[PDB]
Amino acid sequence: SGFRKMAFPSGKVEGCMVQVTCGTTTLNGLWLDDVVYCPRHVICTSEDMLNPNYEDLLIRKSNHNFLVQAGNVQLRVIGHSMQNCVLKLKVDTANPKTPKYKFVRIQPGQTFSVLACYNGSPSGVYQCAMRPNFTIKGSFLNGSCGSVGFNIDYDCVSFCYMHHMELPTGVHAGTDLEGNFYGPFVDRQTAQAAGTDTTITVNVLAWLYAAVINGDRWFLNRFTTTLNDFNLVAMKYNYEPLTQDHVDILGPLSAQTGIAVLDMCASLKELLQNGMNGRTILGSALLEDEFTPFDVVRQCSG
Amino acid sequence: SGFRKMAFPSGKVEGCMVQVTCGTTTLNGLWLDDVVYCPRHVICTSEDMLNPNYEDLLIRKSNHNFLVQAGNVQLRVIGHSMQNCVLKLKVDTANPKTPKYKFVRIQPGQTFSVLACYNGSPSGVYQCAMRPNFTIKGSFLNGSCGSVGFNIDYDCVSFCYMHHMELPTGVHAGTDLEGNFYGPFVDRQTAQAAGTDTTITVNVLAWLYAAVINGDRWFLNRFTTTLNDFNLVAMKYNYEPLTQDHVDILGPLSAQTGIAVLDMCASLKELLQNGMNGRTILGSALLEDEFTPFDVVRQCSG
Ligand SMILES: N#Cc1ccccc1C[C@@H](N)C(=O)N[C@H](Cc1ccc(Cl)cc1Cl)C(=O)N[C@H](CC(=O)NCCCc1cccnc1)Cc1ccc(F)cc1
Ligand SMILES: N#Cc1ccccc1C[C@@H](N)C(=O)N[C@H](Cc1ccc(Cl)cc1Cl)C(=O)N[C@H](CC(=O)NCCCc1cccnc1)Cc1ccc(F)cc1
Ligand SMILES: [Cl-]
Ligand SMILES: [Cl-]
Ligand SMILES: [Cl-]
Ligand SMILES: [Cl-]
Ligand code: NA
Ligand code: NA
Repeated sequence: SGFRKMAFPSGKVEGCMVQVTCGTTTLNGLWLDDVVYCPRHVICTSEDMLNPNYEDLLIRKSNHNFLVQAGNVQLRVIGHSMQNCVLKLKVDTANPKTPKYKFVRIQPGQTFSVLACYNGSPSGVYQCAMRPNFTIKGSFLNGSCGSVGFNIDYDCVSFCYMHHMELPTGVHAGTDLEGNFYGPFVDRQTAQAAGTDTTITVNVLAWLYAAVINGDRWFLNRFTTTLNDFNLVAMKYNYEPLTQDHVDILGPLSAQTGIAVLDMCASLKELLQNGMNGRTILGSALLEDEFTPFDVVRQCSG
Repeated sequence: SGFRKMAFPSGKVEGCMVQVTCGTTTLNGLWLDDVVYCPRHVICTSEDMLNPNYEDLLIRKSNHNFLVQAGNVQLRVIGHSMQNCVLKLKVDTANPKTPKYKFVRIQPGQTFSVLACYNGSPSGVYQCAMRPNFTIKGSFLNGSCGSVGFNIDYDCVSFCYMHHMELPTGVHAGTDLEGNFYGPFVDRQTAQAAGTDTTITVNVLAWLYAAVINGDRWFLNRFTTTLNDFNLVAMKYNYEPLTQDHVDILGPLSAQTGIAVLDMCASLKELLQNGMNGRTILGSALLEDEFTPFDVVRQCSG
């Protein structure tokens, strides 16, 4: 029993974290086989950051300009390139701790584990969702850029996020591991605003099913609703529209609990319209949207 | 910026997790050097569980009765003993992945990271506090017994919890790594009730300081209170008494934010008496008590 924000075990990613230094700029890199991946803005000075031309800055770099440290052993760089917003440094040593891995670009509403690192050294692990506005609400300090987000499936690490910057609002933006930003953001030190955010409806419903599986039932009701009438209430409360695909994804949880998806939507509708009136769900006094249906199935009983 | 429930990187503990089997009973064990540690009730059958005499059951065991698997390699047991409620199995191979480590018995209100494991294989990591009633509100399914809780300080793993059982209320009980239960519990399959729980006051205050550090200030006020008058309100809301030692521990956070501890207590008093009135603190609509002052300092900016 019980339900917790749960990260993947981080060991396989810990063995890949390194430190990349260019002059006075140091951030984290990811060492897989003989390649180190890190944010390309490591080649920027504090002056270059307002509006860099990265093609210019990179062509002016030498391999010996890059200081790569794994633990306390320096890795010699033998080649460098740029793929979108990530720098790729070829090193002369393949990482002996390289896990089985994939790079994947995720959709908003999907979750991943973040290994927050400083100077190539892991400090903590936590669970994040990609917000509908392509930011993440992370916990990051100066020096954390280059930390990665990931999922694990049967000892294969699927890397999906590399951290690039904190916005003026204190939320966080970055790329997939091929250097493409999530959202409209760019890697320059200017004030960038994210789009207006929305609540991840399919995830809230997943989490209501988690609660039922764990014995919370006080919010259920005898009513049901149609998809259309539910979405009318969803739009009013800044919730993402619920699609038929979302309904089908919630199939397994619906079947395990015996509660039709549209039955659960009537509960959510009532919770949005009336609040909780002091009660809690899975220890929360608000509706939680950073658990996917997959997260719930993974953590909850069969 | 940002504030998340944050676990320690779990890699060093992942390399120690094994599987221990006695007949039809399998749980998780911890392999450090040439010793495997696991709950002693692995030597119980489903019948023995109502009221075992463990001295009896253990003296009837042979080394070859214990099946210990690390990954897919079987470890041969060469000796066994019992220390309180933990079984100790000497194996012929020292764990090459053994980290620097300590065993520590923690106080209620302290937090630790849990590596939830099934059949010797890690599945997830999350943060827990030891409740004042010596339970933890974990996330555990059948097969998780033997999973450990831990803190990490400069590459030393301080193991503090081994999981032994879920109570009828769905909360969780276990021991330190020398086999002493936290709280009054015993390892037999009977319905055991925990004492009435209380909220960890010093931790709530730490978390209010985290919020200030992160820019949440709406709950502050110009008032202050004495320790005695605060504790009068604390008792009324089932909060632990705040001690002078708690005040002194909150010193660093108080100094960083410029907010006297007893100033912050006046905010907590007002929050207890009036609620939040729909507002949130660090994304929470209730007062959070599973972050210690140390957790806040570790995660927040200087
Ligand atoms: N994580 C992280 C992090 C956090 C703090 C310091 C450092 C780092 C890592 C570090 N690497 C990095 O992100 N630095 C970028 C600057 C930057 C570097 C490189 C690139 Cl490519 C792009 C950018 Cl924008 C950075 O300083 N952002 C600040 C961070 C900041 O002051 N928050 C205060 C929010 C306060 C707040 C809280 C709650 C509600 N409301 C407001 C915001 C900002 C300001 C002016 C800009 F014009 C652009 C961005
Ligand atoms: N984690 C975990 C876990 C969870 C589920 C299954 C298995 C395990 C691991 C496993 N190893 C283990 O804990 N099994 C013990 C039995 C046991 C084994 C060994 C020892 Cl030494 C002591 C005990 Cl008590 C176990 O089944 N407990 C159940 C678990 C249970 O039904 N919860 C339902 C709660 C429902 C609920 C939810 C919310 C609010 N209200 C109620 C509760 C219980 C029942 C009768 C007893 F008489 C004693 C304990
Ligand atoms: Cl060169
Ligand atoms: Cl680009
Ligand atoms: Cl023997
Ligand atoms: Cl005992
Ligand atoms: Na977590
Ligand atoms: Na966590």
